[PDB]
Amino acid sequence: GSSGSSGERREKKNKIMQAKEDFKKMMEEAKFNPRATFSEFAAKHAKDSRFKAIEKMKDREALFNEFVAAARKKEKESGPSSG
Repeated sequence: GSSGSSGERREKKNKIMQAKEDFKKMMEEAKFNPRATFSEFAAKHAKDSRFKAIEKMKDREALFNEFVAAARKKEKESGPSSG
């Protein structure tokens, strides 16, 4: 089945952006395999201070789910944002 979040509550600070960046970027560099599970990935890159920034389980599962969702295949039925 599908999962994820819809409409989060950001604060009046540049904390989220910063983190999200280090996270999304940190993973992009790792170029890990989609076969692995979120749990493993988390622990694998848990020591990474930046990674620690993302505690909100939902946030991790979400950011990860999307990352792997695209990593495996790009030409798939997906279109959350137009841009």
